[PDB]
This record gives sequence, C-alpha cells and structure tokens, in this order.
Amino acid sequence: KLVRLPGLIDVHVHLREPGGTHKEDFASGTAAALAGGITMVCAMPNTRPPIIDAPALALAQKLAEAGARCDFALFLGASSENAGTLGTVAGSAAGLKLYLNETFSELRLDSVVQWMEHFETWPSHLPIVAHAEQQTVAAVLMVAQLTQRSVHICHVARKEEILLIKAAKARGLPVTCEVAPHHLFLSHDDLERLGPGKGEVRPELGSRQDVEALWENMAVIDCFASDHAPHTLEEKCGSRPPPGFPGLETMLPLLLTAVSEGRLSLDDLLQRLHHNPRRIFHLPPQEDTYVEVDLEHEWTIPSHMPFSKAHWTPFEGQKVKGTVRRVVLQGEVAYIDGQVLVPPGYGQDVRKWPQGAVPQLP
Amino acid sequence: KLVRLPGLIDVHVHLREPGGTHKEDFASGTAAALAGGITMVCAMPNTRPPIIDAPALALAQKLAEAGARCDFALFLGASSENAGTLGTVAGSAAGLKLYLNETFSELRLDSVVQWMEHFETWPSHLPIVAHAEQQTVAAVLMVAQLTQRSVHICHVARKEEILLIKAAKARGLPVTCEVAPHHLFLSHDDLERLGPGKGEVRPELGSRQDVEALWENMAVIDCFASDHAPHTLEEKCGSRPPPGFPGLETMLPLLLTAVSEGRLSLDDLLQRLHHNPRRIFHLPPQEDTYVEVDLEHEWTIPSHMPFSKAHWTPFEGQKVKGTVRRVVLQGEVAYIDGQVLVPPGYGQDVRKWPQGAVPQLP
Ligand SMILES: O=C1C[C@@H](C(=O)O)NC(=O)N1
Ligand SMILES: O=C1C[C@@H](C(=O)O)NC(=O)N1
Ligand SMILES: [Zn+2]
Ligand SMILES: [Zn+2]
Ligand SMILES: [Zn+2]
Ligand SMILES: [Zn+2]
Ligand SMILES: [Zn+2]
Ligand SMILES: [Zn+2]
Ligand SMILES: [Zn+2]
Ligand SMILES: [Zn+2]
Repeated sequence: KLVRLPGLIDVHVHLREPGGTHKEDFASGTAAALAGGITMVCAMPNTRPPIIDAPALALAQKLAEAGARCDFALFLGASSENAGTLGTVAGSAAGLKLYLNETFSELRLDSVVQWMEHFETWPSHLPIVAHAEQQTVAAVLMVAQLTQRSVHICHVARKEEILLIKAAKARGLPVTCEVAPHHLFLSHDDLERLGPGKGEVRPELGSRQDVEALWENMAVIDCFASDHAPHTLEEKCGSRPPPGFPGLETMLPLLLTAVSEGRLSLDDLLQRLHHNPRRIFHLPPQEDTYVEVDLEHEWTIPSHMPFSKAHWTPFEGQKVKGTVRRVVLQGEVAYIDGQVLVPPGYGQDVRKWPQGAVPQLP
Repeated sequence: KLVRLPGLIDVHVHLREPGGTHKEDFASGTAAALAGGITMVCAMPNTRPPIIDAPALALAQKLAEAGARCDFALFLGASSENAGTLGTVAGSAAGLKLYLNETFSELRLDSVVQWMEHFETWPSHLPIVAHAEQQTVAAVLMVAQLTQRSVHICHVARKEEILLIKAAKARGLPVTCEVAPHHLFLSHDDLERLGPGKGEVRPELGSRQDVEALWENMAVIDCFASDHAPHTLEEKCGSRPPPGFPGLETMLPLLLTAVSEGRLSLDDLLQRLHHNPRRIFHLPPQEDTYVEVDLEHEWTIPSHMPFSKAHWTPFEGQKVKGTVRRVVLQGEVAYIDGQVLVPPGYGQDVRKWPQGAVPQLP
C-alpha cells in the first residue's frame, strides 16, 4: 500500500547551469529532484555567470525552461553593485539570496551597509533568504528589524543558530528558517569516514549536540531544504575541495526513515516540504501533481544515486526505510521506480503563472 | 487597479442547514462567503440534527452538495456518546469540533474524561478544533499533551488566551489558533450601541485591552475565521437572544481596512486567510480560483449585508476601505459587484477530491 503525498518543494538547490554543467545541469538536477519526490525546486544564483542582473536572469530562465523536468523558480543574487537595480525583474524571481559568509560563491558583500541597502531596495513583499551562519544570523536579523521586514535563514546547522531563531520567534519577529538533511543525519562522527575533502560543506557538519538540538527544536524549523550542492568526486577529493553535498535523491528517503521511527510525523514532514515552502515563498499549487511512496521498503544508500552528476553521496552506507515509487506532475507520469519519463523542458517557471505572482499593494 | 488574491478559506462558519434555515442555509451562506471573497468554508456541526453520527453527516453532505455555491468541508461534532464510533467517516470531515463551554450548541461534554476519550479515539492525523475559553484553553491543551497530539483553538478573544497560547508555542507545543473579526474590531465600548441582545456572542466581546493584546500578538494568530453565526434580528432582540454574529460579508473588508492603515500586511492577511487554513486542515487548492479586490473604495457598513439571512450586522456604521469586486471559482465567474453568478450546488466537498484527503500512514 502506497502513501500519496502532495508535490514536494525544495526551496534550496544548486543546479549549476549556466557554467558548471559537469557538476549538474537543469536536466540532471531536476531528474534527481523527481526521483527524490520533489516536483518544484528553487534554484540558487551562484552560477557562472551568477544570476545578479536582468541579462543573466533572462539566460537562466531560457536554460531552465529548456532543461528542467520539474517546475521551478529562480533566485536572484545580491551583489556589491546591484542594490536598487533589480526592481523590474524582482517579481519574476523566487526571491533574493544574500551570501553573507564564505562558501561556494563570489557574491561577496563586504559591509553590513550593503545588506541594509538590499533590504531597503528589494521590494518589501518579496522573499529574502540568507546564507548566515553563527553570529551572522543575529546580524542579518538586526538588519531585517531596522528595515522592518522578514528574512528566511537558509540551512540552519547549529544549536546556537536554532536557539537564536527560537528566541527571535518568541519576540514575534518575522523570521523563518530551513534545515538540510545532512545537518540532521550527519555529524562530526562521520568526518573520519568521509575524509576532509568529501566532508567539506558550508555550514560545516555539526557536533552530536548540534544535531540533537535541531531535532529537539523541530517546532522552530519551518522548512526542510536539501542545499543540493553537487560537485564531482574528483573535485571533492582534489587539491581545493569545494564545499557542498548532493542531496535531492536522498532527502526524502532519510526523512521517511525518521517518520517510520517516530522522530517526527508525516504531517511534520509535509509542513516542512510542502505547506511552509508554499507560504513563505508564495509558490503556487501544481495541478494534478502527487508523489507515491512505499514506507516499508528497506534499502542501503549506495556510493552514488542514479541521477545527480555529482556521482557520489555522503550518506553512503546509511540504512533507510521508505522510497519514492511514482511521481505524477501536471497530469503525466514523471517518474516510476527509477525511470524518469518527462523530457528536459517539461518543467515551467512558476513565477510566470498568473497564480504564481506574489500579491502586492498597487 | 485591482489586487488579485488567492481563494480565501474560512475554517469556522455556521450555515444552519439542516434545521435552522430561516437563519441561513447553504445557498445563502455560501453566497455571503463569495461576496466576502471566501471560496471555501468549513461548516460547523451544531445544526438540527447535529452532525454527530454517520447518518447526520450523510444528510449534511447531500444538503451541502445541493445548496453550496462555494467549495466546503463539513465538521463532525463530538458528543457524550460518539467517541470511538466515528472512525469510518472521520476522514471525510473537515475535522472534529469539541464544544467545551456554554454557547449555541447542545453538544455538551460533562467531563474532561470525555475530552480525553475523543482525543484518544479520533484518528491522530485528523484535525481537532475546540471552542475553549479562558482556563478551558489550558485544560484542552493539557488533554492534547496527555494524548500526544495537536489542537486548534477556535475564536481566541482575550489577552489571557492569546498569552497562554503564546507560552505554549514557546514550549514547542503543537497548538494553533484563529481569531474572529469581532474580537479585533469590536469591544465593550460597542455594547451600548449594540444593546444586550445584539451584543450576545461567545466568546463575549472583550475589553479594549483584550483587543489590543490580540493585535500586539498577531504573530501568535495562525488564522482569521469569521465564526459566522447568523440569527435573525427578531431572535437577537427577543426574550432569549442566541449568541453569535454574521460575519462572512464583513470579514475581508474589515481586514483590508486594517491593511490599508498599516496594522498588518497583505502577506499577514494571506497567511491567515489562505496558507495557514490550508496547512492546518490539509485543505486542497482550488484550481482557477481567485479574488479581485479594490483597495481604494471607501464605504460604510450598512444595517444589513445583502446575502446573509441574518439581515443585520454588528459592524453597522463602521467605515471601511476595500471591497470585493470579482470572484472566479473553478474557472467561472462566481461573484461580480454584488451579483452571485453560480447556482446552489456549484460548490463541492473538498474532502471527496483525491487531493483533499488527509495523508496518513497505512
Ligand atoms: O553556501 C554554500 C553553497 C554550496 C554550493 O556548492 O553552491 N555549497 C556549500 O557547501 N555551501
Ligand atoms: O460557540 C458559538 C456558536 C455560535 C452559533 O450561533 O452557532 N455563536 C456564538 O456566539 N458562539
Ligand atoms: Zn519548459
Ligand atoms: Zn548556503
Ligand atoms: Zn546553497
Ligand atoms: Zn501566497
Ligand atoms: Zn455540488
Ligand atoms: Zn464557538
Ligand atoms: Zn462557531
Ligand atoms: Zn496537506
């Protein structure tokens, strides 16, 4: 007996097109999404060229419309030069992404004043998300309060961060957050197995106490999001390993395993992979779209999942219970038992649908 | 220039059919909903007969399918005799409603043990909502914790109640709540104008400090819901006035006025009348459904709104800014500038749609 789920949404993926297509492209990354039970993805802007201006967004839209197999929205990225210049295209994006720490990106902001300028100029009704670790969470929350608007914190990874967000929510501040599966299911204890190259990720893997704190504070976590960050094995194990893990194909099986163990409920999962992504990002419904999972099937994660071009996974060897059997997208069978059945280009930009625009005052 | 909103959802209405159809019926109450920009309603079970058993639910389903002009779900009601008997029909309902205080209902529970029995027997994945005032909020929260599940608190009306819920959320407890417009826009100061009959409502109108506390704690309020509770003027002003206000036609204009004044944002409104109702009750999307509002139009609420059979309103004389111009439901024009254009029976039971079932473990 299969369980029917709505179409799940991952608000944090790196699909590497343009410019990094040996790592992933729209076609391979959205195949990975479908095989993970994900029917909508929000793609980050740290591509080559980065999606920091109208011409780059126009290019990315066409590459996505031609390559994506599931539906999508594209983030814009904040830069040191583009505040006040994105108003005409802002509403066509998933939101604005701020890179506030060191990671796999060149979108460097050198001053909190630049953060303030983005918060002041980006339309107030549209989402802002931030890569903000440790004290940077508190710093970006201050900027959000000074500018009287909301912020969403990407991949919360530490006890310190979840407790700070908890305290902010207790004060009624408009902050939401997401957590990635590696920060729930891996820790410092896995670094010996992974080694120092494969283990590179930002935020870094946390201690057992960090992991435990995230689980204990599940009520504070609004979304799960993979931070699917594919790089090839050669890159991960070479002389300058880039940070990041692939994760679209493993996220739902890991979480279903936790549901089966009673660590969270099916509802808790659906809030975090469907309803809260929709409401934070004003993402539209997908007609005739659903996912069928088999909660009884036990398997062990192999050395690489079938679709991501990363061709490796840090979850190798973990025993899971639960698998995606079938995905129906927009009335067509998109995935069945390892076979993707929709071509590149089947997916659409949800921000172009009338129901996908973010409502605003005239 | 009109603003397009998604189809709004009211999770707390009394449509009076069966058995009270001089007050309202499915056809008139759903006309009122559409004119208020509401495209989906969840109807309470305190009808005559009350919806407390499978035969009564079957009757109500047919009356709703024949009379409703917008989409709907029907609550079941808890009684002193039905715990453990609703399992086969529970999934077809909006949820289970517990009447835990004195109000317009006979669904009396005489012991907290009966509350526990309902929480133990009702399927754990399906919604439970409660009329629970003052200390009853804390009491039902205890029952929910003892039985390890969630609860939703109907029409929170007091500083005491919102602060208790705030404290429970700070402790990570699974509780949500809604607030009705009369508890945001009326107070003890209006009782002289209303008089003691018209002014009867449960929960009663609060003090200015209660109203202020609800606004100050907007972050704690998950939903707005009208508690549309129509009674005729003769009944309200006669020898034994029943409690309740009609409210479908006035709720959105009152809230749009507040948005225009900067008291909450358009997003805050859409979370509370669309996204959070969807996620708490697992209510499905409505295809090709939207509401167009004119945020500039100033008007004064008259002595009765056009559609509700109540034929009176406690908001008479209040100046508002914002009005519903057009509603499209399921691809058809349902309402335009005072004219309802879909017949009784156009609306459907969302729990019968494949996407409207609440997901559960096998
Ligand atoms: O912030 C980031 C971005 C990402 C990437 O590789 O794009 N990888 C990471 O590990 N952290
Ligand atoms: O709890 C309730 C129910 C309602 C009704 O009239 O049905 N009216 C009220 O004032 N309170
Ligand atoms: Zn396309
Ligand atoms: Zn990041
Ligand atoms: Zn990322
Ligand atoms: Zn929305
Ligand atoms: Zn019908
Ligand atoms: Zn009530
Ligand atoms: Zn009621
Ligand atoms: Zn749901």
